Amino acid sequence: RINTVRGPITISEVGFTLTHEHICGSSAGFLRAWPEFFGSREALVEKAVRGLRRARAAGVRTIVDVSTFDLGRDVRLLAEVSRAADVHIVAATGVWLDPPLSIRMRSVEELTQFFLREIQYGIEDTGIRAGIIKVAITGKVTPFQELVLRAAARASLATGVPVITHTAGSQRGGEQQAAIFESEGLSPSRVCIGHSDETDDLSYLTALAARGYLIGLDRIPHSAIGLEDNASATAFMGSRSWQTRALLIKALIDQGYMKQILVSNDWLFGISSYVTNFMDVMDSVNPDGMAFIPLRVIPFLREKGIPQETLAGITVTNPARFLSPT
Amino acid sequence: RINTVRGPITISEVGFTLTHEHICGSSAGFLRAWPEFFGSREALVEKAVRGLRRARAAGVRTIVDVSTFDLGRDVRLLAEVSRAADVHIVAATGVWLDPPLSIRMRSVEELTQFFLREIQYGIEDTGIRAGIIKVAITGKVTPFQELVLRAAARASLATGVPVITHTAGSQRGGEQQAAIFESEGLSPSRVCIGHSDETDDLSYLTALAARGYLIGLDRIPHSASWQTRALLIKALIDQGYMKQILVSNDWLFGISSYVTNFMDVMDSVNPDGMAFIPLRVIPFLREKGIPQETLAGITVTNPARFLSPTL
Ligand SMILES: [Cl-]
Ligand SMILES: [Cl-]
Repeated sequence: RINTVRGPITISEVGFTLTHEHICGSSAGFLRAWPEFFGSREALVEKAVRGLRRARAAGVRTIVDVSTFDLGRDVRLLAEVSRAADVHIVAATGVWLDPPLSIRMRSVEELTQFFLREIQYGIEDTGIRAGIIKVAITGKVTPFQELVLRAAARASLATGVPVITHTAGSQRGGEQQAAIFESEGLSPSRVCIGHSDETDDLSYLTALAARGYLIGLDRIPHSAIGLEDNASATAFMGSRSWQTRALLIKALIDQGYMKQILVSNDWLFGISSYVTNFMDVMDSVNPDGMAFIPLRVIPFLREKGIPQETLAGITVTNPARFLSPT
Repeated sequence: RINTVRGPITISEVGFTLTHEHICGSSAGFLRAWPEFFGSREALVEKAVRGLRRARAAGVRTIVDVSTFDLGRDVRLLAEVSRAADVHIVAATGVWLDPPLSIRMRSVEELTQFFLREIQYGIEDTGIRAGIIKVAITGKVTPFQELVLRAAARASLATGVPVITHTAGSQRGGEQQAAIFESEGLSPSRVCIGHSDETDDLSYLTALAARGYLIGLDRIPHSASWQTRALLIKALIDQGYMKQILVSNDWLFGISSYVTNFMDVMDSVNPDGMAFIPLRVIPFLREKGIPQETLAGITVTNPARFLSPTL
């Protein structure tokens, strides 16, 4: 069974899944300390409920919120929004790119114990258990990031929950992450190399898929095309069109790796970890929010000739296989 | 009146005050996410209550917990420990040395609003209002630290609450901070230049004191000698600056922001904890001939004048 912020669900209940999302991108404790940065907590909840309900109308049944402790994960927020939108949310453990000292001073053994607490016992005092481990790296894996990857591998092996990654500031990092994961004996079928739609290097994508990794083509709506005079948008969202990202889905299908593909928007309903009012910039690029995948990318791939049951396999079957602990 | 984690108190209730302390040195949300790092939340509470009760029995009536959001300040922990030990605790706003992105991406105007929120409205959803602003800087003030210092001055100017600082990685640095504070129009009498016992340059400290800054001699037991640091108190008294001295331990009862089990190292060096100032430093100064009344001025009068909001 798969643990969600409302409790455990069966594989049949997962449905159409977005595998790389967030309710809010923040920092530990920040939403509780300065909710007015988001207007108010109540406003953020309203926005996320409206957005998740729109995604639900368009067919979404589950999202994976990959927010870690250091990205400000507030599981009580996740649960409130999941319940009011009536959309399943899987919560994450792990470490993103902004660990505070209390995290980045820890050893691999200590990190392993922290992840196991959040998966096996619960997050904070809530009893809500994580269903995925998120890890993020920078171009060249730092010593501390290698400790995070090894601890993630150890926690996945103990619990069966999967690991999802991404690399910042580099269009490729999967080969370096995969080498660490395999040195710990982790099966590639437990790992999603996230944000792989940041590159057009098909050789790199196919070789990872061929080893059994999941390929997260999961920032599809992120494009600053038309926002050239806004340098902060270009840096965060890139200069490649959503179509260019989506066609990587077609390319991996066409090479026989339909079962290795996971798709998402990498959206959120508030963000404080970047420049002020960046939420408004993202919203102006993609008014559809989390509904971008079902409403625009799916029809786009159908128009290019991909059969509907292959798309159903990518959006339903693959994420259920990935999330189910094994 | 002075805001504490149990509400406002009058100056006369403040009493003997330790001006630079912590209950827990951590990171935002960490005690809530991994209480087992400290054994348990219950174990940290019991340790802190015992330690504060020991300090109270040695004469302490108030501590200033200078822990900021990014040092893991948990005002509900502070309120629980304050009530159990019957020691007043003043909580802090500001920014320490480990701001997360949601803080260090912010402008001076945004940081000002955040500090004002914590002073004027309350911390998180608790209604507990900060009574001091803490700012930490490193050797050569960074552009971000300068924004923090200016936001601190602006919040102080709007509320009357004082500012305490310190420079990590150097034995001086007060002049850098003073220049920024004065450029904002902040009175030196609202500012304590903390960790000033880390230098032996007596002429540097005397010059700051003559400009009206408070001098925080507040890491005395971290000589790991403490007597030499404590003689700086007598030296500043002899220069005529008794009214400008604040003394403390810079102690805590748990710490996760450094190496694992550093708390055990600290406890082995200073088993007196927060009672080190009243049990060791005060008798040392009296034995060196400082009158009782001068010691009461430093430990009672100066902190109340500093903490009392003064616009
Ligand atoms: Cl992320
Ligand atoms: Cl501090």
